[PDB]
Amino acid sequence: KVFGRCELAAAMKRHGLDNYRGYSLGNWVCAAKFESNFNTQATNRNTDGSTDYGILQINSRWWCNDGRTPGSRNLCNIPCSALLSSDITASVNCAKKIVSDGNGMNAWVAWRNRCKGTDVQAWIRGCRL
Repeated sequence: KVFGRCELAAAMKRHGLDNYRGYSLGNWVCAAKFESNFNTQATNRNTDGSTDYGILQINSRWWCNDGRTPGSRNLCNIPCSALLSSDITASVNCAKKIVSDGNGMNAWVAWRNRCKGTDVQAWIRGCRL
């Protein structure tokens, strides 16, 4: 599914990512925007042979199992294909462990390079309240 901006902010809020580990909702929406363009089905291979999956481009190296990534830790105890669902529950549950692993949202290099430092609340503008 390709999420609308406000629609994904809604889902993310309801699934508890707003202020999760100190990161406001605009931060999570901005990172989904530049990781996946709000598309749950987005998959992108990395140069180390692991692949990134879904709305927040969660890596098969540490977090989810895809079978084709030697060394895979699968710390979210999940198949990577489950991160591609219409319902973002699993991607958010896994994201909560990644933001907590020590480097915050710097784990998302798209968030670190684009979003971090910027006006991220622009990403929840006009959205219902």
